[PDB]
Amino acid sequence: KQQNFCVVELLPSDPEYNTVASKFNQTCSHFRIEKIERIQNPDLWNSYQAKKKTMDAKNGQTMNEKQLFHGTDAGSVPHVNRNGFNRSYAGKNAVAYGKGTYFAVNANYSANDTYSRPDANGRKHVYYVRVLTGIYTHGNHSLIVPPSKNPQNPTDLYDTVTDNVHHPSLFVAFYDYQAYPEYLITFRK
Ligand SMILES: O=c1[nH]c(CS[C@H]2CC[C@H](O)CC2)nc2cc(OCC3CC3)cc(F)c12
Repeated sequence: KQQNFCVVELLPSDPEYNTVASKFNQTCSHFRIEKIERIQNPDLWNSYQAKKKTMDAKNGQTMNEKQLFHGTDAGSVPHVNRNGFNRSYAGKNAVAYGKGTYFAVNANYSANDTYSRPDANGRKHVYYVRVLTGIYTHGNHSLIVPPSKNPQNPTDLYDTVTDNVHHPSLFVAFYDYQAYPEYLITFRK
């Protein structure tokens, strides 16, 4: 309920560092990583996994989880560490595809100064998030919850909406506890 948390700094010699860095560096090799931190919020983690369980019973053969990037301002880090991507933080996200939290497949998307806004020290922030993309469709700005999969059973909704169903670039999650901010990357130009 209180959703307290811990910030563990990974040594660059830690395997975990090599993995997160490896993925980041697919599109952001010209940037300079200063630290990667793991975020441990047991309440949030339990909450996240609770949803993952009920989604893994519904979507049959679908791989519901993805690891996607999300940039934000220095001044949002404590709110996200504690609360995740709850409903108040979606008021500060684009509406082009709906009113939820936006997650990019590639780290260069998030590495934009609109999203990973450089701080007073010129340091930029991008989370490497676990997100339940599940079953998804094309999106639009007017949405506040995802569209109905079945018009004949419209209380069963899509999990997320994307820019492009067959070749996605970003994903929009609308529900609380549908993403876990596992890793935080800190870097400069
Ligand atoms: O990484 C992202 N972070 C974010 C959060 S921005 C953050 C900036 C400081 C503010 O206080 C909180 C909100 N939004 C995004 C949106 C995206 O798509 C928006 C266009 C398709 C319409 C793609 C992205 F990669 C991202």
